[PDB]
Amino acid sequence: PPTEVIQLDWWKNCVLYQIYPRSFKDSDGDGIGDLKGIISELKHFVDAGVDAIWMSPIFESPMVDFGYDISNFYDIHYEYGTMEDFEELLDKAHELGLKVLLDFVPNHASNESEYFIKSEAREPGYENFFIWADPLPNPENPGVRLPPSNWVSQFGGSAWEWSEKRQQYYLHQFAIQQVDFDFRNPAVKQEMFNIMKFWLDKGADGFRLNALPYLIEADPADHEGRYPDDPLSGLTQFESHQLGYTIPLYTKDLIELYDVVYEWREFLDEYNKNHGGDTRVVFSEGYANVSMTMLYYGNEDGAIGAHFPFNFDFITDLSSKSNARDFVYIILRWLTYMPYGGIPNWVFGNHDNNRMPTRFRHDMVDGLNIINMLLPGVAVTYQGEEIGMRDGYVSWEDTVDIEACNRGDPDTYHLYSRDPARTPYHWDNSTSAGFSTSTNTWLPVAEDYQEINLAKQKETARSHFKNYQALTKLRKQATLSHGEYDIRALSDRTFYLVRSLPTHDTYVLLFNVSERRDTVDLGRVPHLTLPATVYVSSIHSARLAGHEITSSQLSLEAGEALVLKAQPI
Amino acid sequence: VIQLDWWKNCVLYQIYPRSFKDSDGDGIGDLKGIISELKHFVDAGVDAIWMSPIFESPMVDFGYDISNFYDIHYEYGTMEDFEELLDKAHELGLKVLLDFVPNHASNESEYFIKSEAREPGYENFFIWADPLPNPENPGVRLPPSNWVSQFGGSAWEWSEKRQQYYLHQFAIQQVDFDFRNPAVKQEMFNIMKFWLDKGADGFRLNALPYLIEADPADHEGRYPDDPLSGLTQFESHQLGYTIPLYTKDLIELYDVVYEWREFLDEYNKNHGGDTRVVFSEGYANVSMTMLYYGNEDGAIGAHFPFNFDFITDLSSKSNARDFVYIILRWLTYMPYGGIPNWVFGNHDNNRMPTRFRHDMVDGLNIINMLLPGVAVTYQGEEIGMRDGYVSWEDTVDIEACNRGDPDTYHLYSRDPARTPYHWDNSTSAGFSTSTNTWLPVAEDYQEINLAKQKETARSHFKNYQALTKLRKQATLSHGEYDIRALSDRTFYLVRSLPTHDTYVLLFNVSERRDTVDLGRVPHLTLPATVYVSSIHSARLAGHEITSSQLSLEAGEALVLKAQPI
Ligand SMILES: OC[C@H]1O[C@@](CO)(O[C@H]2O[C@H](CO)[C@@H](O)[C@H](O)[C@H]2O)[C@@H](O)[C@@H]1O
Ligand SMILES: OC[C@H]1O[C@@](CO)(O[C@H]2O[C@H](CO)[C@@H](O)[C@H](O)[C@H]2O)[C@@H](O)[C@@H]1O
Ligand SMILES: [Ca+2]
Ligand SMILES: [Ca+2]
Ligand SMILES: [Mg+2]
Ligand SMILES: [Mg+2]
Ligand SMILES: [Mg+2]
Ligand SMILES: [Mg+2]
Repeated sequence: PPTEVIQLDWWKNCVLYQIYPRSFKDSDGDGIGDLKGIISELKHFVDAGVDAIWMSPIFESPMVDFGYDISNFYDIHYEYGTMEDFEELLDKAHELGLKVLLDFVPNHASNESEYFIKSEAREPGYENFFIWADPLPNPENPGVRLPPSNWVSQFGGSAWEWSEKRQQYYLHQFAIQQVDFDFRNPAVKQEMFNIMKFWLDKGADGFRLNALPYLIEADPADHEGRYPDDPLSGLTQFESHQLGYTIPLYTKDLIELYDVVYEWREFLDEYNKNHGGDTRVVFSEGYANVSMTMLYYGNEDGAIGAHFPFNFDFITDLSSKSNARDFVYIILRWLTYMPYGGIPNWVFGNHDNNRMPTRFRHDMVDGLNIINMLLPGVAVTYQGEEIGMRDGYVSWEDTVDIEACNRGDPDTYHLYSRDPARTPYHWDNSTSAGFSTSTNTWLPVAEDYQEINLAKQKETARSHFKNYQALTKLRKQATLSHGEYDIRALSDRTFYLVRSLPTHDTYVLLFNVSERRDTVDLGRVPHLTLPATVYVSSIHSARLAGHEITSSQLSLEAGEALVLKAQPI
Repeated sequence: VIQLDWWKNCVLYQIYPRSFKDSDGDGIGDLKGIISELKHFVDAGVDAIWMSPIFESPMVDFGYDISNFYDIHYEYGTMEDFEELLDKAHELGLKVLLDFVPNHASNESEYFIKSEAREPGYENFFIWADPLPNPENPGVRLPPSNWVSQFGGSAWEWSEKRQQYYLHQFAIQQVDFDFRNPAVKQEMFNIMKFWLDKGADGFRLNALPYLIEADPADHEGRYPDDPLSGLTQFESHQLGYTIPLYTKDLIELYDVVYEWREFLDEYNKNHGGDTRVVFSEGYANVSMTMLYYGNEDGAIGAHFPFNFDFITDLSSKSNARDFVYIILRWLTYMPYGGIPNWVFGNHDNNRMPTRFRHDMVDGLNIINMLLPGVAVTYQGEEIGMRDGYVSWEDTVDIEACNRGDPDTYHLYSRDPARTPYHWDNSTSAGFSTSTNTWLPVAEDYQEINLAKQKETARSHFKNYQALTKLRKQATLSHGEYDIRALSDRTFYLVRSLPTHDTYVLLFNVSERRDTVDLGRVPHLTLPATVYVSSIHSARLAGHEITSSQLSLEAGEALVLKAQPI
């Protein structure tokens, strides 16, 4: 008979959906998505088979970086709604069985925060809240003010801004208006516990931890009392105001940042012990090399950090230039490097990167969602991947991403702009794809909404959405929660992923990631006994769900993906 | 289990002839030298040897600059010595491969002299191109393109006699054949046929990424500039200044290799006996490297391209997860049916124990022998030879002479990995009766020599013998593999095969002690017996491992023999 299995803790195999609240659902016609919008479509997550939602920032913000510049970490941004709307969202989401995670932005605060206003004024308790530094002594040319170091902002220009009021530079690794906290300040670290405790006390199930690689910079005590220059990249194409001019040796991935993360986890473990109910969790966001990335989980010496760091490998290391061997070899990187008992996770997109079908190909949407849902651990979905949304066209004139406005111009803005991945969600074929009742939206609705929208995918017989639902349904099967995984390339074109578990059904992904047809021998696929049944097929496959596979020779079209259901091992 | 063709699980040993054995006290290794020590391969459990170049050569690049592709270099001996070498090697059961250098000929070859003098049917044997006019001094002729030699400076050298530039991707004295000339491609089959007729069991194919460069026909009759790297540490004469877009890894090169395999398959069909093979040498990204095996349109190339990952991607800086991740690369990218191979060193790179650590020699030789497929050994790895010190004054490597100076030569020189083989503690470590060796003998030959290792109870060489012997087992020739990191410090590699003994490598690649749970290792039941251990291990061959908790010291490697799955 099929063996009994114990249910995993929710966070070990959740489908996690990232909401970009500004682009999800406008409830009031201002062209701006809001909490009442999210509340009205919470049923969408149940329908989709999502377990957990994480929202991009909803806290009081001047919106310079659309929420990542927070002026009050304890209240809701007025365009999105009120604290009461937030409490209603949690209550309704929890009533539906969903978990809700918030975007925690610990690195930096708005220059409109009381933190920064108090700090610029050298108020007791706040004077050393941020990184304040003197001009670099300029004995040659003493009438010329030099910044503390050559450090470059992620958004272009110096990371140092002169304060006329304080007569000192402050550090901003992001926008001039995003001021870096001093994470060597015990008062700063205590304020971070206070912010997390507040939202946990409201009933948040956890947090996405933003931009952790930038937390800590070089102590001038270690550099003869100056901020040390970052080494030069030596790349001819970058001048001193351009991101790439430096290698961030003193400004990114400092070992001390991880001690802050392990302190957060210690705080969270204590909170969970003292509140019970379902485990509250932290997922860390940082782009770094595999070694620095795995230190977020914990270290050799027994430190425990984030429940997991996000795996951005499907954003940074795979694309439409990748073959089946590339896919397998990148999937193996997380599984080879992850610490013993670490929980794997998979991310195909977010609000900072081109949409999944734009980075890959429109014909690859189903295969990519299948990989996400069938790999062991946690599937992460970015708003619109469940319906195969493409980047929207955004003109220079409609561009509002500070990164593009700062680093770019009319000819180069598209190199930097994150706006094409933030265009409003495609609910239906109504005005503005049902995002808003208005033709005025904060970013232009993508031109293809008549072809790519949720309502159409629910009506039509075969759709990206229906495939999404069938895969999130399959994750409730013991073979996907508890089963072994085997992954290998059959050719440069096609790989398999097999989930198997004695006495339970076997499930096999076959994915042709290439631009050409491929014929493979299913005899090489471990645990695949024929005949087998198509469980899911890409929307243009020759095979419909229910199709029986009887021959060992299988021809796949470019982009074609199948999930087969086979008799138990 | 069906017996494999010899090349599919051979131990292949690269001999550097100039540094192997001097039989005639001139400080220069020779064929009589190799003949005198053929029994060493049988003693070591080597199946096949491949020799670096032994053909007539001005020695500017110590034999990769060939003046006559059809006769032996006088310092190494005669055609008669070579025929005796094949004879005695075949008598001892050994296969013998030759270093084939198709990319280029010595400027002192008849091919070049004839080509340069424009002799009919040789005009287009090499790449000849016109100068460009000069912006900033009209009198100073500019080369056809910005292309950079692998040995530094322009890849274009002006011929006073021909009034044209010729292409050299290597030394000025190494002249790149035109592989779009069907007479050049015929001459290659003529050379391979000659040596195969002599009884060679195949070839190592030199420098294949550089075979073909952009046709000026495709660029409005000019040689297109390679793109600039835009790295400020490289000036216009230094390797790195360019990205070799038009000078390396051109898709056309692979068609030449598939033509060579077609020719060799025909040769093997018409002559029978044991399969004659080609193994290709090319440093390239993994995807371009896999095209040497063949392509998905059904082309068949080299029996294998060399896997250089333990040279290029792993070092003393690597942890156990890096070891596993890099070993997975070949096995993930290799075409179905392909034979995996593992290279730890060669005459172009720092020796295995210098690139890693002296306390990792046994573990690295275990990896080589226990992974599926072909173990490749470079002269000296069987006794753990370290790089020898070679002063600027003693440096003879044209790469170091051309790219380097007294302060920098050590960044470029391949001479430290070419110092004479350490046979014993006699004069010049038994390489020569002469104290004058073409390169200085490493200072540590009294501590590291084959005679010392044959007579001590535990040694690198005795470990090497124990591992080559293990490869006879079905578990290694035909078994599955499982590889995973237990920590940042320790990994395992398990070979298993139903009803045959299980063999487990545990390797601490770190500088610190590590305790691992052996219950995490698949297919491993305890008690298990130590088959091989690092010479510094507390555990001896025969020792029983009984606890599931195992402390491995820095660099410690155990091979366990455990019950069959
Ligand atoms: O291009 C965005 C830049 O910042 C990162 C850092 O991890 O993204 C996060 O943090 C920024 C500042 O708070 C936000 O602008 C961004 O939206 C957020 O996810 C990376 O994506 C990248 O390096
Ligand atoms: O540093 C040597 C340089 O050339 C390579 C090319 O594969 O090595 C082979 O070809 C050279 C020219 O014939 C020889 O000098 C060398 O000995 C030979 O093995 C690489 O090692 C490297 O790119
Ligand atoms: Ca910071
Ligand atoms: Ca060439
Ligand atoms: Mg609104
Ligand atoms: Mg970007
Ligand atoms: Mg001699
Ligand atoms: Mg070199």
